[PDB]
Amino acid sequence: GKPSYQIYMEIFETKQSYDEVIDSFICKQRALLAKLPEGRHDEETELDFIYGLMQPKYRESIPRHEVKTFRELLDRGRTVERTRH
Amino acid sequence: KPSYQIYMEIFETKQSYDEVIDSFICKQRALLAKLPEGRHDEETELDFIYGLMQPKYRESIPRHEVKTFRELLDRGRTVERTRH
Repeated sequence: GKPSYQIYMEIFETKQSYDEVIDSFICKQRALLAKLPEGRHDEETELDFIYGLMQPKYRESIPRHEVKTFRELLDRGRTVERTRH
Repeated sequence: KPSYQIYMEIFETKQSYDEVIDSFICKQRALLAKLPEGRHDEETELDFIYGLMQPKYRESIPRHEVKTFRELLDRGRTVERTRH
């Protein structure tokens, strides 16, 4: 297969692209996060991993400290995308 | 210190060419410790940084053969002593 350490390398090499939507990015990251050992990380941690990997428009507009879940994060990210076409 | 920036630093800080294992692990353990106490076990902290090492350490030290940083330092010193 593929060992935990290589997954972390993939997670942190998988940054959001300049035209990639938040729904796409979180799907991608959550799939990798699921290849990790079941029970290791809570959602707060999984959010910490990836928050800095989002594209700049989302980090400027969505303070990490205002989000507690992937649902809360997706909702604001879609909100971000729906205001600039 | 916001956990997500620490993680971004951890994985932005790969071991450089000719940087010895003590130098690299020092650096990372400093970052690993800025995280909330108790979040990660040592098995996880090794997984974080293991892929960040240079090829000679990974080529010679299988991740599955170390359980602690001390075991990692000891083999990493051995790798460096093979060329001294």
